[PDB]
Amino acid sequence: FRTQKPSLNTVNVVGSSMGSGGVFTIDGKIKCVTAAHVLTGNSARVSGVGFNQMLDFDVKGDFAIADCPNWQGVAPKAQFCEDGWTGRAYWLTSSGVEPGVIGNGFAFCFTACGDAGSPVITEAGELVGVHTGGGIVTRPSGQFCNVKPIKLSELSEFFAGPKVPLGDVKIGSHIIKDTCEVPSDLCALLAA
Repeated sequence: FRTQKPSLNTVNVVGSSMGSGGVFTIDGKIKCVTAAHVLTGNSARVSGVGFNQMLDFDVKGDFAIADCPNWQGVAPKAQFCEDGWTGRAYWLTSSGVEPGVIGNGFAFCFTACGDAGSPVITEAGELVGVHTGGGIVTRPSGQFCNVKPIKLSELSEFFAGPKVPLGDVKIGSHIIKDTCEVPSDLCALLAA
């Protein structure tokens, strides 16, 4: 459940501890987002492809955002996702992009969520928050939702493809197996 390569806008973030982050163009400005607890006060060394620099961050709860105008790399356009948004989401971790879903008052990732500071973005490219603390997603307001197990039938709601028997596919403990029929794309993802 992880791409081979991290996205080009994924960064390492090192302050008082070890984290990662992401770079986006938000209201016309290039910003870096990460987890506030990894900073040395509000400062960290941020590094990625073609970039290595100290940044100072605006902190709200465990959410942190910095202007980074010297960033010359990939900085996809993003706005914060709409309040109440639910759907498929993506964790941008230092070792690759990992799928999951955001539902009402919870998140679920198919794998571990990366370092603290991993951006969580929606299927339309909007920023949900960053992974902190298996774990929590902290939104730009500093409020959070916990990563929780999910019923297999609920997870199905986020996937397409005709219903197929789940058959012998093994599913981890963070999926509550309450059905044995699932949309084909979810079956295929789980079996990969």
